[PDB]
Amino acid sequence: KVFGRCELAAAMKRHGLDNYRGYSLGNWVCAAKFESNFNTQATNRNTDGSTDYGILQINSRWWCNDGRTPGSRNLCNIPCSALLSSDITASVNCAKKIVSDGNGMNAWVAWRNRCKGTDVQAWIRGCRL
Repeated sequence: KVFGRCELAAAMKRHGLDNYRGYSLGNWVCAAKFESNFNTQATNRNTDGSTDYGILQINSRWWCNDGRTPGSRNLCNIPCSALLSSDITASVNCAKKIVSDGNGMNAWVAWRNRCKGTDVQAWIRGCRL
């Protein structure tokens, strides 16, 4: 599923991401834009053999099981396929664990490089929340 901007903002809010660990909704929408272009089915293979999955490009090295990342963990206790669903519940739950892990949203490289310190409220402007 490819979400629209305001449609994703609403879905994230419903699932309790707005202001989670102090990050406003705009940060989450911004990170989703540049990680996946709002596509729940997005996947990307890394040079180390791990794969990033879903709307927030959650990585198999630590967070989910895909059966093909040797020596990896599955700290969200889910198959990586669950992160590709049209329903974003699994991705949001895992993102909450990730952002609590110590480095905040810096865990998302695209957020650090393209969202951090910018006018992220622009991403929720005009949206009926």
